[PDB]
Parts: sequence; C-alpha cells; structure tokens
Amino acid sequence: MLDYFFNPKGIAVIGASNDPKKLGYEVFKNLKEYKKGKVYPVNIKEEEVQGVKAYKSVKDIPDEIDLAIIVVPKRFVKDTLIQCGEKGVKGVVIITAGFGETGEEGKREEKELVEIAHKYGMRIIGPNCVGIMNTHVDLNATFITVAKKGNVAFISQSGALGAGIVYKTIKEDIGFSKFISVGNMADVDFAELMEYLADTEEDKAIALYIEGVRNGKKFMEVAKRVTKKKPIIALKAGKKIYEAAFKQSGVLVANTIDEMLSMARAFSQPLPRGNKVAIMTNAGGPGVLTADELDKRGLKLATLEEKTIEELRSFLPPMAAVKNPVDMIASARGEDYYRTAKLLLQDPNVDMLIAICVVPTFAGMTLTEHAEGIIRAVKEVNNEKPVLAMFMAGYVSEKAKELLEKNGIPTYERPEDVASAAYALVEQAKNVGI
Amino acid sequence: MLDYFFNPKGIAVIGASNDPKKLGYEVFKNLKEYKKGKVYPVNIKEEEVQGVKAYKSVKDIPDEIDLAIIVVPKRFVKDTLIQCGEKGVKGVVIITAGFGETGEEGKREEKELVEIAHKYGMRIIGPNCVGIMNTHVDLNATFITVAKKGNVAFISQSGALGAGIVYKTIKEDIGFSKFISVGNMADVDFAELMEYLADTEEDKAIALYIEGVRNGKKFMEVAKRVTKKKPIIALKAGSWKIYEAAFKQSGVLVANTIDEMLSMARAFSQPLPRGNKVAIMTNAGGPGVLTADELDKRGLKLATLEEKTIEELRSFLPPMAAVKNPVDMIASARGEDYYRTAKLLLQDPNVDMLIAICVVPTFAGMTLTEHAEGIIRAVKEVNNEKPVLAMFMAGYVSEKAKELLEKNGIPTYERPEDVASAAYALVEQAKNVGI
Repeated sequence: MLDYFFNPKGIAVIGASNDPKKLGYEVFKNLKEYKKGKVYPVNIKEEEVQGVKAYKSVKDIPDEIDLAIIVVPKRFVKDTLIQCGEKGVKGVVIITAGFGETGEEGKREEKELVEIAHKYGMRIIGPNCVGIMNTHVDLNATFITVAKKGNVAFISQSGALGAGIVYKTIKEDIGFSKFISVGNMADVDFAELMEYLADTEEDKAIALYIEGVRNGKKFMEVAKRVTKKKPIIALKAGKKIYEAAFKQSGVLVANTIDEMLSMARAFSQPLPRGNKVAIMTNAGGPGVLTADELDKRGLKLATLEEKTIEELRSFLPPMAAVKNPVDMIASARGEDYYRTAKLLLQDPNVDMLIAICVVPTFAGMTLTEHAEGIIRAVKEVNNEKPVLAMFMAGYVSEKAKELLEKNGIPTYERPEDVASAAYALVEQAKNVGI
Repeated sequence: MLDYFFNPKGIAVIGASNDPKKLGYEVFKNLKEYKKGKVYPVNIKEEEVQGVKAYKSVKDIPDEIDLAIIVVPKRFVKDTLIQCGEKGVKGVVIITAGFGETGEEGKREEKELVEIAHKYGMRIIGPNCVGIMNTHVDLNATFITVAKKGNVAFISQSGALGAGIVYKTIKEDIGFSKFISVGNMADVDFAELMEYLADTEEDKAIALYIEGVRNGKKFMEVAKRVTKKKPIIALKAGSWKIYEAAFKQSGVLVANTIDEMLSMARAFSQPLPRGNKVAIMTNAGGPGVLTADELDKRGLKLATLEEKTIEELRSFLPPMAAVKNPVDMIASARGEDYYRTAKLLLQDPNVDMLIAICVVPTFAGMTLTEHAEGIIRAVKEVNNEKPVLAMFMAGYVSEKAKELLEKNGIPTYERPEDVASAAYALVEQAKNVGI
C-alpha cells in the first residue's frame, strides 16, 4: 500500500540545500546513496545543490516523482504540498515542524495539509518527523546517520528518541530493515504501517515506541491480525489498559528500550515449539543469572536425555555440570562448544538453546573459536530450533558477536536481554499455533 | 592489615611462566606494569621469565616479600604455601583450582591450607580465584586484562562473571578502584574485605556479586557499620528472599542486574542528596518521560520549581518548551541553553538532584560536547553539593560527551533505567547516613 515510501521509483527532496546548517542539506546527502531509484533536489535559489543540477520546482523534473520529502520552512509547506499532488506524487514525508505539536492553530493547518493530500490521493508521513529509512536498498530519507542493515522494522512517535536508538543500535552491531519517524502522525499512522509491513519479506518483526495511538480500536484490530504473520514489540512511555489490550492483540510488551530491541532481534531465528530451554555455558555465574532471568519470564529448563547426559560426561571436565544447565568449564574450547551445541540441539527434550560464553583470553584459545563451534554445530544438525547467544564481553566478545550476528544468531551481552528474546520467541510461536 | 594485598612492596609470582598457554604467564605479564613495588618471578626450572631474573623458590628472593601469587599445579600449592610461610609473606592469592569446589576431599585440603596460613600469620584469598587489582597503582595480580581506573571496589564470588564485567566496563568506560575475586573464599571473606575498604579513600563505593556468605551474622553487622561511611551494592544470584531483607536492614542496597549494580555503585562520585526531589532537564521529550517513569517506580519524586526559575526558563527557551517539573529544552538546545538551565535548576531551593538528559545533535552546527560542557560549566559555578547525573545518547555520537562528563566526576548513563537506579542509590544512601 505504501511501497512508494520504502521502494520509491523517483524521489523528490523539496528543500535540498548546500548549507551545512539546514536539514535540507544532510537529507539530500544521505539520498545521494540511493541507487535503487532516482533522486532530485529542489531549491528555489540554487541551480546546483551538491554535485547535481537542481530543479526550481517539483513540477519541472523531466522525470517522474512518486516520493516527496518536504524539508523547507513552514510557510512554504502548504504550497509545496499542492505542487506535489499536481505532479502525481504518491507519498510525501514532511520533515518540517511547526504544526500540530504547537497547538490548535498548528493542528488546523495540519488538518488542512491532510485534506489537501487526500484530494490527490497522496499520503503523508510526519509532519514534524525525522523521516524514513529502508536499509535494504540504501534508502535513507532522513537527516541523521543511516542505521546498519537488519530485519527489524522500527516505528516511533519520538523523533529524538528515534535517532538516539539508531545511534544505539549502530554501536551495538544491530540494525533495522526500515526506520520510520512518524512525528505528529497526521496521516499515515501505526495501523496502516503495520498492515504494509506484514506481507513484506525483509521485515521479520515490528518494534514500536508509542506515546499515544489515534484509533485505540482500529489499532488492535490490525495488530491481532498482523501478529499471525510477524510479531510486534511495543514500548509504551508515560504513566494497563494499553498493556492487557496489547496482550490480546498478540503484541509483545517491552518496558525498556533494550527489551524492545532484544525481543525484536530474536526473530532472526526460527520459532520454537516448547519453552523447554537448554543452557550451555563456559561460566557458572553467567548461567545462574540467565536461568534466573528466564525463570522470571516463565520459561523452563529442558530435561536432557540420559544418552545426552552421558555423552557430555565423556569429553567434558569431571567438574563440569552436565545436567539441567550444561556448565562447561572455563577451559571449554571451540570443539567443546561444537559438540555440546550439537548434542543439545539433537536432544528431543530441548526446544531452545542458549549458548553462553565468557570469551577467554588464555590457554591458546581464540576470540571466535567458541562462536565458530556454535555456528558449525547449527549448520550440521541443520534442523529448525531457535539458538540464542550471550557472549561476554566488551571488545573481547565483539568479533564473536559479529561472527554470530553474521550467521543469523542473535547474540546478547546481558542475562536479562537473552531471556527477553527467548520469552518473545516462545510467546510469538504460540501466537501462530505451535 | 589486608593492605599489603593492594599496596604490596614485594610480590612473588610462584608459577610465573614463559608458556603463553599457562595462567602463570598472564599473571607475571600483567604484573610487569606494577612499579610501585618489586615483582619477582618464581619458577622451578626457569632462570628467567619474560626477560626477568627468576628464582627457584620464594625463599631465595633477597628482598622482602609481603605478597605472593600461587599459580602452580594443585599438588604443589601446599609446599609453596609453607615456603611463603617461612619467607614471611603476609598475604597469598591462590589462583589454582582443585580444592573445595571439587568435593569433600578438596574441602579438607582447603582447610589445611588455611590452617597453615594461620600458623604463619598469613592471609589467603581463594583458592580458585581470578585474583585482585589495584588500578590506582597499576596493580593487576590476575590473568585477565586490568579494568579501567575508578572509585568502585568490586568483590565477586564468581571469577567468570568478574572477567566479563571487567571487559564490559572497559568498553563502557567505567572503572574500578579495586577488584577482588575471592573464588572459594576459604580465608579472607566479604566481611573482612568490607572492614578494610570502609576506610580507604579511593574506594567511594563497594559493589558485591554474592553467591552466598559463610558467616551471615558477621557480614550483616560489618555491613551495618560500613554502610554508614560508604555504600555497598549487592547483586545476589539465585534463601534468596530472606537474603534481600537481610541486606536491606544492614543498609545494603540491592541490585537485580549487573547494570544496576554498576549504575548504582559508581554514582557515589557525586554528593548525597538532601532530599528525593529531582529536576529533569532534557533536549528530547521521549527520553525524559521514560526517565521519569523509571524514577517513579523507584520511588523518587519530581520537584516543584519556583515561579522565578520557571519565568527565566521561559525567557530564553523556545515557545514549545516545557518549563514545569521536567524541563524540556527543545531539540535546538545549545551548550549555552544547557548551562543556563542547569544553573537555574541547581539554584532552585526545591531541587535536591539534577538529571541531565541529552540526545546528542549532529545538526545546526552544534558540537558533540557543548551540551556536556554546558552541564560541567554550570555545576562548577553554583558549586553547591547537589548530586548531578547525566544520561547522554548515544552510541558513537555521544562517546566524547560522556568521556568529558566522567572526566569531571559526573556519572553518565545511556539508559533511562540506569540513571534512575543511580538516582535511587544516592537517595537511599542518604537515608542510611541519616539525611
């Protein structure tokens, strides 16, 4: 329905300037990288933006524009919008503020903007927003730094928090498939966006930061139906009607930014059947905290097969715990992670595997050895069981994490985080049936 | 007492090795950075270790030894301990495992080790420990990288968690004054450590990762006293119910996650608040509401500002700016705006604590550190002793601002829940000392 926003043919950036102080600049700079479609800048008093000829108006571009990014002064917004409708623009992202967020006067002008859009069948994003992203095709209709590639579709009403989180995720080596700053959310709301995402491929899940929805009703209707295809994690600021309601619709509820992100990242793995989890770790402490976290999430530990318990016993250190949680001694090597993962992934009583590793820097072991063990094991068994990882830590575990993430395994650095993902995985699963 | 552990004049590393695959190798390697005292490598078949003259036995060392690290194979730990005894060593860190964690037989050997120590007047940390650190004097008697410098003393009953947290803090740019892996904790325990740490000056707070104490009675009474001088934050893994209540009565603050433990502990770089009324200043609404929520469920309350202060805020801030309980300067907030607002909030008689929240802007030609500078400049001016906490976002974009704030004693967080935990720890400790 809105594929012209994320997969636009020809896009127009109304207000592109070569001034380092005006948003018009950056926004165009970032679209200087979208090759999947043609982009044209628009500036009233400049026939060259930043290495490319500029058009006086949106109605002069010799080619066709289905996407318009309005990023000029507020007073020119109304007219600008009218120009787009006339050129046959399909979707418009208004970056400019000074409307509904300022009061009734602003809201009225705002309402007038929508009414104009509707006449041309156009749809508006914003206004007073940061824009939209689509990492899949290098599409970054925003004035901030692009987020890394990813399979999570993030939507939030808070532009400031929206950038802070992109900044967060980047450094945390985790991205988004598409980014959406709705701003005042005058037209295209959560609902319509939710339905569009559902049938998309690159959007494995939907993370939302909500301050207040418009159609408290229509929203759930759309959520209850979308959860059947792909999960929705929502973070609600301000302070149960939303909560319980969210629950019944099948949307996962997050209480912190990290919960929203953790839970949403986990859908890079296949869905689980039961909540019987198997913990493998080279460190007791980390295992204890995790199990404890999983136990706060309502999950449980799988009871291994005697044959399983006896196998681990033969190659692991005598003091190693090979029962409920499998504690490999700190001496566990790549081979040890590989076998243990393989053996636990094969145990019919195990639904989910959580691989915990404090990356050792002694005894000749490499920084990626343990991750590699896991990855190889996942490849060999080659079934469809969710594998989640938690490598500590800091710079020491980054290479391990980067390797794991690259091989589709969501790896976390906090006990509470991997647990949240696990929780989110079991919950979603039973929203689909199994 | 217990000082020769963190400020030794002569260290003997028994088991120092040239083989990179052995723990003794990393321990001596790490101690090469320790110059506030001499470090001697003791190895049975080595003339030199890592370029340093080595001794066959700790007895042959001409100089005085007050600290030894035993990192040899299990079957030699006994005799090595006795040698340290004859040599006159004060404290011993036994890195080696194979004792009371392996069973009843290991326990008995363990007890004998302690018995030997008491005979020679020695104290033993461990065995089965990762070691100890004193970052203040570049002392890293461990087989892992040294944590960054800091004023939080961290005691962990889990060595693996200890290492993982050290790596965590390093990247997050937070450090520890001292680090103590107690491993089996046969001799020196939490209580004795808390007694010693109660009087140092570098340790502003004590963070604890507890699996369980031996003398719960001694622990609580020691904690009760120490918690009057400086705070103790415990993360208890797992009995568990009664433990939390016991911590509470002794003035011990409880953390339920690693991040909370760390966030709460390193907040004592600031003064204790005279009340629980906090002022929130921010350049982003979202981060502010989340932070307000987090503080609320934590029991903290938002202060009510004076009209005079509200009026001046309204004079230089944008039109759609919030100047009530939470002060929301707009996204256009510049360093100057942060400076003025912080000064004004810190001067309001109803503000007991100030939380500065800043999403770092990369537009309007502002710098990556001006807002922080503005915070810093204000605190330095009013010069009262109201605690100031910062929450900056984020990722790479906020790194320089954080480094600069931390460099001025302002704890800086990246999470609404983290700054709230810190805010909570400051008020609770004020309670304890009675304020």
